[PDB]
Amino acid sequence: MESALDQLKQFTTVVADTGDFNAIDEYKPQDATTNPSLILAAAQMPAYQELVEEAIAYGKKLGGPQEEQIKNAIDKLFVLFGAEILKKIPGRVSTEVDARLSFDKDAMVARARRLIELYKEAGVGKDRILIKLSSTWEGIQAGKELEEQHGIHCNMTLLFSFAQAVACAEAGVTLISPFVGRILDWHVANTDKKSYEPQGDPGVKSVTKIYNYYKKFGYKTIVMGASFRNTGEIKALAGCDFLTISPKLLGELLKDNSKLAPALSVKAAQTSDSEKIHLDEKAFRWLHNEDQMAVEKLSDGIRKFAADAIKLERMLTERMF
Amino acid sequence: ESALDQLKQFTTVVADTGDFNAIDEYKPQDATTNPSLILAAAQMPAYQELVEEAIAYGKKLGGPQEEQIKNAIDKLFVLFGAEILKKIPGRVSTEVDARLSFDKDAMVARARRLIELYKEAGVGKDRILIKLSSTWEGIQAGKELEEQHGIHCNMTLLFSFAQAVACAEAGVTLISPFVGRILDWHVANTDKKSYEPQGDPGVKSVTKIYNYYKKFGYKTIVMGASFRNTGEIKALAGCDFLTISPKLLGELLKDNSKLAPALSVKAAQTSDSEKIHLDEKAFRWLHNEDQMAVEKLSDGIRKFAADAIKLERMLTERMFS
Ligand SMILES: O=S([O-])[O-]
Ligand SMILES: O=S([O-])[O-]
Repeated sequence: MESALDQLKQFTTVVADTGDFNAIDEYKPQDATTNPSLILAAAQMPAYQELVEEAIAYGKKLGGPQEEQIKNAIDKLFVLFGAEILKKIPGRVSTEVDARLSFDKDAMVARARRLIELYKEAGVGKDRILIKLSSTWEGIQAGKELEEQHGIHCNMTLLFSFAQAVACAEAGVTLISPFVGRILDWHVANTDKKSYEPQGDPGVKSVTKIYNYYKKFGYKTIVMGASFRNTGEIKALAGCDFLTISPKLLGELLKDNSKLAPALSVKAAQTSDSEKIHLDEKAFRWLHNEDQMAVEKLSDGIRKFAADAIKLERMLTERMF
Repeated sequence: ESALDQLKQFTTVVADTGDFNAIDEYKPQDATTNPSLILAAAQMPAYQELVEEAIAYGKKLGGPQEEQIKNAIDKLFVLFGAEILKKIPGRVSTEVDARLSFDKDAMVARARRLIELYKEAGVGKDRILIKLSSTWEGIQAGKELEEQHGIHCNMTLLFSFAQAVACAEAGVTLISPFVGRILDWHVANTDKKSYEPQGDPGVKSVTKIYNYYKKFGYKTIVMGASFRNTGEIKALAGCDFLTISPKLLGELLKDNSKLAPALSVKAAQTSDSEKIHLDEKAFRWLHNEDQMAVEKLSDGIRKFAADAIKLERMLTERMFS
């Protein structure tokens, strides 16, 4: 008698969505993911103050104006959590670039390369890292550049529209994190339907559509559903390549013993009604704009993560100067 | 003396409509049309002669249906524009298909085609303002049209300060910052459902833009557009131009309350702000910081595209079996 979590692993690679690395091992995941918000929350926990202190000391030691010291400390902090996480898992860890760079391709490429150098400085090879980038047109092209010119593997996040998914596939990025929960959020707030059956959940439908397109046309980019509101959405996506889940929902799955069966499959994808398209910049911007939810959620997701960066740098600034 | 006549002493009045048979009633200087107003006008019995002419025009040019329908809709836009000019002493704004909002080159070309059609109808480009969505691409399209072809543009769907700055640096002839749709967003997204004139978020937006423009000496004409009540309009007295619907113009004519200008070049000199420059990436970032603007620009584009599609359908149904 296996838990829903153990069954899910038979059809999908499980990933833990958190910076709270002490809570990861209980769920024995393959990979783990962090983001500006998760790092901010973890950096505020007593259990991880030594990391914050080490980040602060690193920035101070290198010296320079506040801007320089803060950049060194916050990037070092992101890397320290990443390194501790890698010690708890056999796979990769995702680390996100400051969201304030989302519309600056060259800055994201540089920041991504910088994070990789810091990991190396910490004794971690790039093969165990996934750099997360906002899926704006600039972010996707940054990903294509990182992959093709530097062998730096990326995780394209805040992916809501089909246009973003297509752009990422064409970019040849290592992995994508199409959101589920925030899509449900939008529909509940912007439509008369406040509740859905698992397979009818708009976020579930989005990942399903993206998964089928990718598998049908043979794109190698890994599909990892992300952001969940309930276990129903997660179960409805079993069969998906990867799924990153919060410790809370992972706990629910570990306690649940009902039977699970995959809803997604490569074979079912090959017979789907997907139609291959190609998007240059202007085609992408138009198609993305046709998806109101995606426009608003990508935009808000960027503002929120930037706010988490600002808040984290403030917390550091008040302890460094 | 009516509020309308008082307003004219501080601001140049513009009529927002395609219903030219009565567009000289409030003696406006300029006139503005958009995909929605043309669609509405084209369905009016009084203007069927123009529609039939547009239809006959597209057919004579030949080519596939898609080409005849395009030449017909463009001919129609120009036909209305030409009729409006016979009734007013100023300019008339004609908008480019919103479906081209992210295609700089296509907007430039379509604008040149419209100017060519006007020339055929015996209208010089001096009587014309080509309306373009204020996306980065639309703004650069306006810049190219002004500098390379001497074609004057009216940048519309302008919601954020970032768009305003971008238009100013592009040196476009005129901008149409919105007021009413900004109120709409705040009413729907905040707890405050009513605002006194100077507190109206749409009024504040145009005020910020006007003061910035006049303070730093930009020549771009500021024309407040989109109004929900006369309170917003009066609160912007002093603005270079104001385009108002025939309905609200009637209300101003019937209103006999005393009006005082709220905006002036002199006062703008002491307004609080620093001059900034925006390259593409800086623009995209600053624009994204304005949630209301991101959402309204995006939706405004979808809405006008929907109007173009509905107008094309109406024509195809009358041009082909
Ligand atoms: O990413 S949170 O919205 O699930
Ligand atoms: O443009 S209409 O929403 O005032």
